[PDB]
Amino acid sequence: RPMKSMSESKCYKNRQVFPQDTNHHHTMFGGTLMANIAEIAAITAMKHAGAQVVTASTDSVDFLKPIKTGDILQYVAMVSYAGTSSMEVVVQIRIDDVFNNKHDLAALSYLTFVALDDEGKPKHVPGVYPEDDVEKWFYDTAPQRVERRKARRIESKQTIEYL
Amino acid sequence: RPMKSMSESKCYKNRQVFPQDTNHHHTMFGGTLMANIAEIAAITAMKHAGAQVVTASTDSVDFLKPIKTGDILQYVAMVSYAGTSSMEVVVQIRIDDVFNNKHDLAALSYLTFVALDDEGKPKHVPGVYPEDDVEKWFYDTAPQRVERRKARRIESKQTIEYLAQA
Amino acid sequence: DRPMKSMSESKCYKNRQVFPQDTNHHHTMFGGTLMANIAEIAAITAMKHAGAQVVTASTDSVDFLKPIKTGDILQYVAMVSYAGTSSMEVVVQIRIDDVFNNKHDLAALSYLTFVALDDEGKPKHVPGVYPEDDVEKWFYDTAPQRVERRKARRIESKQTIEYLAQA
Amino acid sequence: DRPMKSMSESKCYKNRQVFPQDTNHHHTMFGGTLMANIAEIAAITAMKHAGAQVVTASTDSVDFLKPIKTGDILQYVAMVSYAGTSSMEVVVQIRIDDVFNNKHDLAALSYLTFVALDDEGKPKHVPGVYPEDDVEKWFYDTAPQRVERRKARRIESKQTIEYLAQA
Amino acid sequence: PMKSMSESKCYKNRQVFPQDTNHHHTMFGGTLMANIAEIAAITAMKHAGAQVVTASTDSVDFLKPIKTGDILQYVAMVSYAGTSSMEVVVQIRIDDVFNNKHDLAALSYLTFVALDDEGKPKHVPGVYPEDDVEKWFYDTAPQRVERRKARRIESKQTIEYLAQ
Amino acid sequence: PMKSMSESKCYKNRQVFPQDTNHHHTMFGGTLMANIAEIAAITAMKHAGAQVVTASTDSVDFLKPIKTGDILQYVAMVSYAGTSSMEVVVQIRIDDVFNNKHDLAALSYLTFVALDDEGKPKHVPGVYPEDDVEKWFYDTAPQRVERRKARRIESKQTIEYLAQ
Repeated sequence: RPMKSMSESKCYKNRQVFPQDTNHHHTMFGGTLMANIAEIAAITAMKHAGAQVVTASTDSVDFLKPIKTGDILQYVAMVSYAGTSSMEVVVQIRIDDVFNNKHDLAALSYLTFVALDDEGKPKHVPGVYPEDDVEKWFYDTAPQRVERRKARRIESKQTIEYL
Repeated sequence: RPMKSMSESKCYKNRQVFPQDTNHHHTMFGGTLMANIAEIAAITAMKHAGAQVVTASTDSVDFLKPIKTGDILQYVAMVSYAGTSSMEVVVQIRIDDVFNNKHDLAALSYLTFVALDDEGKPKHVPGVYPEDDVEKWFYDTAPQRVERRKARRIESKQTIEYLAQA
Repeated sequence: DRPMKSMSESKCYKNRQVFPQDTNHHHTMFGGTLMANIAEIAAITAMKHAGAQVVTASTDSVDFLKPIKTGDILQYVAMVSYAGTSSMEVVVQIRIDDVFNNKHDLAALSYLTFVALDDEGKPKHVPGVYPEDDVEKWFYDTAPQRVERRKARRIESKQTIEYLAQA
Repeated sequence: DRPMKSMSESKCYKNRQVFPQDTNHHHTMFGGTLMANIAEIAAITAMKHAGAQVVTASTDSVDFLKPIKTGDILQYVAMVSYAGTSSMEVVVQIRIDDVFNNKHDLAALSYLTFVALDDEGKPKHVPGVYPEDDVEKWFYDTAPQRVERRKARRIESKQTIEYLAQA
Repeated sequence: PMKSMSESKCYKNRQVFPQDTNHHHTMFGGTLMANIAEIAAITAMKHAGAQVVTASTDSVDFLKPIKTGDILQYVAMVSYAGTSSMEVVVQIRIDDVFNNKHDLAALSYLTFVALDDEGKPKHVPGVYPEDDVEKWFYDTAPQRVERRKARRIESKQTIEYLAQ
Repeated sequence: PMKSMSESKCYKNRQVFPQDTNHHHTMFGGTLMANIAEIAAITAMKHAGAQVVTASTDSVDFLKPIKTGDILQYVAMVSYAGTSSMEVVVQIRIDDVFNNKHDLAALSYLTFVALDDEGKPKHVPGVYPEDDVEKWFYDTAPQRVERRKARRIESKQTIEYLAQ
């Protein structure tokens, strides 16, 4: 019922790609990218929920452009869907070319968080609303992802129990 | 048409959960788990392809049970589906209780890799087959995941194109 | 400095949670980790502003004002507060972000100086800088005294170097 | 006698690729990084065998047999090759794995000693160990001489400590 | 109670590995400053004989670029001792082992406060120089201390202004 | 041509932080071994006046467990100089600043080979002790070196057995 804009809890992270973050080929390790994604996303989720949160799942990570040593990265995270106690966080990862001022989308990720109280049970969260067109796009496309995620949870119980 | 068992390229990783891998709650940071997952899965994909690989996508990571400091983790990675040039890798993450000989499934992840030749174009990979019941389960359930992953890639393209315009 | 940029144009952010690895024995953030992050974010702001590769000439100061504990959420904000011919003062604010009551407290404050370099590695001219809001105004207005101070300190350092060189 | 465990039962694996951060300037793996990974995998194997918390008593040796380059894929295999009353010798084999030609070469070899501890921090009896194949048999058969040298080295180490306490 | 600058003098020899560098094959500054902070904290603990906290980094001057595979020697000592506070100076040298050379690659000044168990400021011993370089750092300390006190005052003004 | 054990002696003071510890608040053995390798490699380079490679870790003895917040002092020196090879001994002490005490927490012996530009074995200067402790490591070194060479034979047998 109480609502927050997607911008209210929007978090940023600017990082330079150092040799330690890459492979022998000068390409950023996917694991490192995902670690950063998880960090920034968790912070956005805490901001939105105004509470501690736990990562329920990584719903996807798409690697669109290779990231090279010395690149400057901008991570942008915001909530695109608010369930009863849960939040979908969308993270955009862009390559920032400072010499000719271009921004290129290098990766895209969706994660799901659950808000938890002192006691550790699911806490209700505020809803969310977009204010500009990009925000509007992620918001409008949230339902498809939520449906698909539910089906995939079904399949996961089948698999876990088989094991 | 050349084939490999899921066992042939199966890779293991045993790690203990140390304070540096944890958050304020003593729980393992999700990012660290995902980094290790990516690492072990890439190696499995290389073994199978007998070639260099690139991560196309993380199809999912399900966090099923929380992991505490001092837990012993076993990551198992194997190929569950082999397309023409692509591989689905499944990673099981288990908590190994050595005091009570149990393994409990703590996380489950699916990633997609593309094999590349020296020039960097997509390379054909061998097909894959299961030998035991668990391998059989992951192998049999792979097609559903592949169909859904294709639909999701279509929508992802829609989103990318939209951000390109806007 | 005739071409100009606002302090906002090159403003960089960094949101990070304080994990055990970032701490020391006392649950406090190690100063070194803080300074490493500060260096990274400031270097990026300087690159954005200069539109060129940069080198860190000096860390002019880091003031630790409020202790930072594990589980705190930090927000690093970096921006250019002064632009010489080829050099830039970057100011970094480090705030403790309380998400439970939506407050911010300034935990640390840092000033660094960068030089822009062209492909030869020679000093490159940079755009000047101007403030748009009151905080930006504060740092911009107080920058000249810090710059004067940095220029004196450059001399003192060259000397410590020669004195140690002879002996 | 006592309960026994096969060398295979507590066998632990670790597959890791050699990335720039794990390297020295030469593009060769840093010895320290290798020893860290070795110690890590070895402790887990020892824990599995003892079914208890363990402490590292000593690294008995690390032999660097083949240089390791960036992009090499390593397989660490760890197993208990000797079990004393409360102690375990763990042997770690480090192999370079070549996917292109499907061959394995022994790049390093290490022997460590662990002591099992119960909740009190007292030495706990551990199960004995037995081999099932030729490789396991080899490390098992060659264990006594190594255990002997570790013991002598414990003696002289005592000598060194006592000498240094005096001076 | 007094101590010489040498009594608490600490050393640290470290090699510059790829993980410590930037894209330029040059040492990442942040890493340098982390090492500086660490060794300085140790020297401060030895002088104070107590727990310390970093009050400020007063300066870090990057004088020569540092490369991968270079060997660094960090030297830290107390150059000024106030009532409860200590200035630590850190010299960072590139140690050329092929022909016994030392080149000063970086120079840093940090200020620490000693804290007793209550977490309150603890009195520390004063300090005295014994050789020419120790004397140099000692004698030139007052300018740095005055600078530090003024800068703390201005930091308080900034905190006040940012609060509103 | 000769060098004293002190000439190439290297120091390292480091504090034990949570990230360097296992679950019991105790320092991870692996981290210790990494630091030992680093400092020993530097000492070997100074003595040899050349690039070096680690041939073997001859031993690491953990004598005292190391806890969070402890200050460690690593001391490395050459205790033996062969034709092209060097034994380096590393002492790891716990530095108590409250009681001006040093307790030996760990002890390690390593072997290095000096390499020329192309990576062929290079002759190194010999080594000599000047005080009693240096003399002790020097005098006890030959027995350890014989042990190392023998262990190379045993390793040779093991590698060849694995080849079949």
